[PDB]
Amino acid sequence: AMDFTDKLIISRPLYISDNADPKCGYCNGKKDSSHKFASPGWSDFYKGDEDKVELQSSTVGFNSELVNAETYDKLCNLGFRRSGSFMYKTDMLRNCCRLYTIRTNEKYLTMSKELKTSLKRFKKKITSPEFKPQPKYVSWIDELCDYEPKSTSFKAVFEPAEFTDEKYDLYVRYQHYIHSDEDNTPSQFESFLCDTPFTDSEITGTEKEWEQLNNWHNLQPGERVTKNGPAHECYYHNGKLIALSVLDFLPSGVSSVYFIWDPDYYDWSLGKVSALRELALVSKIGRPYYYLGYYIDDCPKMNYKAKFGGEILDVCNQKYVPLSKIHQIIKHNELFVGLNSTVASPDSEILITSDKINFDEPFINAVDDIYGPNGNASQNAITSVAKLRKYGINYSPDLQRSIYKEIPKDVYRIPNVVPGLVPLMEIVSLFESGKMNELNNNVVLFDTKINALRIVRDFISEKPEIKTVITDVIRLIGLDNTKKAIIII
Ligand SMILES: [Zn+2]
Repeated sequence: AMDFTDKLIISRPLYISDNADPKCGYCNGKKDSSHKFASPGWSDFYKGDEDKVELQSSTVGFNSELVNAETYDKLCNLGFRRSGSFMYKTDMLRNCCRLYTIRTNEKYLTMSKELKTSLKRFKKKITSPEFKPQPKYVSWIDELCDYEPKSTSFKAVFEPAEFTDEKYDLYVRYQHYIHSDEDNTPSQFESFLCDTPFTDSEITGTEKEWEQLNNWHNLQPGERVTKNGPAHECYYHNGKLIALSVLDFLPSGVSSVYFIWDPDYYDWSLGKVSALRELALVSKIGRPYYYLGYYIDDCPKMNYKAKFGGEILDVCNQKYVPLSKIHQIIKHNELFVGLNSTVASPDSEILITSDKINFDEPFINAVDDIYGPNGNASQNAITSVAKLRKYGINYSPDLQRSIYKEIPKDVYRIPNVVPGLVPLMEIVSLFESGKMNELNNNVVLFDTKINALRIVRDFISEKPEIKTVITDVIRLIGLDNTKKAIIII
C-alpha cells in the first residue's frame, strides 16, 4: 500500500466571501476612501460613487488532515497560512485588506534604536550583576546567546504543541488584554494553537530532538537541527509561565503562528523580544527565513512586521521583492503585480507554470493592465471557461463586469480570476497539452460515500464534479503538488 508520510490530505476547496463589516478583523469594514480599492483603475471606476461598493472579506482554502513540513513550506511560499488545520489565503483582488506574505532574516534586519532598547531591557531583567560581557560581540545574536543561557531566573523551553490549563489560562488573559474576545474557549484554543495536521513524528519528535533544539544558543556556524513541524516555546520567569510562542519549523526557516504574554509583563516588551529571539534562532540553526505571516500596510496590528524588514511575496510572479523597494507604492492598500519595465504591456495574466521577473532590474506595478477594470484577465478567463466546459469542468463565466459588490452564494465556486491562482488560460494549456493526465496513478480520492480511498486511473472520465474539485485544487497548489494529494470528496 501507500506511504502516507508523502501525502497531502485535504478537503475540497472553499471560497468564503462576506461583508467585511463585520467579517474582517483587521479593518472591520472601515476603510478610508483612498484605501478602499485594489488599484487606481478601480478607484477611478467608482470615482464619486464609492458608497455603492460594499467591501467584502474573502478567503479561499481547504482543510487538511495531513501535511508534512516540506509541503507546508511550499504552501507558505504560495501565499497560504494555516489557521489550525485550515489552509487559506485571501482573494487579493476582492478583499477589503491587501495581505502580503512576508519573510525576513538577520541580513535584512535593521537593528533600530527601538529594537536595541527592547533587548537591553530584556537583558537587564534576566541577567545577574556578576555576568561579565565580552568587550565586543560580532552580532547582537552572539550577545543574546551569551547571557540568556546564564540567567538563573529566566528559561525558554521548546516542547511539543500540547494543550495545558496553564497555557490556556495565559491565553485567556492575553486575549482579554488585547480585546480579542473571540469566545476564546478551551476547544478553540486547542484547535487554533495545539492540534495540527503535521505528522506524528513532526508533532511529537524524540527526546533527543527537543534536547538538540533547546540547545540552540550553543550552535556553532554550519551546525543544523533536525526539528521540523510545530512547537511551543514556553517562557518562564522564576518557574511562572509568562509567555508562549507557537512556531512551525520548516526546512526554509521558522514560521511564527501566534505569540501570547502575561499582561503584567508589559515592561518586558515581550512582543519585540520574542521576534528577535526567533530571528536569532533561525540564524543559529542555519535556515534562511523567518516568516511573520501576513503584512498589511495600513493595519497597525500587522504593519509592525515591517520593522523586522524583509521581502514580500508577489503571488502572481511567484517571487519575493524586498519590501524597501515597493513600500512606497503599496501604502494605499494597493495590489502589486510586478513587471520589468523593459517587458511589453501584458495581454494576459502572468504564466505560473511556464523570462521570470527580476526585481533587481527596473520594474513597475502592472496591476491595472491585468486586473483593472480595463484589463485583459476577465475576458481571457471567460473564453477559457467555455473551453474548459468542453472537458467537463463545471466552471461558469463571471459576467458581472465589476469585481466588487454593489449595493442596489455557492461556497465551492471560485472566481475565474484570482491573483496567485493558476489562471484559467493556463489550466486550458494543461488539458490541451495532456499534462492533466499525469494526475493518473498519482492523485487519490477519499470517497466518503464508500468510506474508501481510490487512485485516479482515468481522470478525464471521472464525473464533472470530481474533475472540477481536482482542477480547483490544481489552481490552488499546482499540478505537481496535487499529484501527491489525497482529496476528500
Ligand atoms: Zn479588511
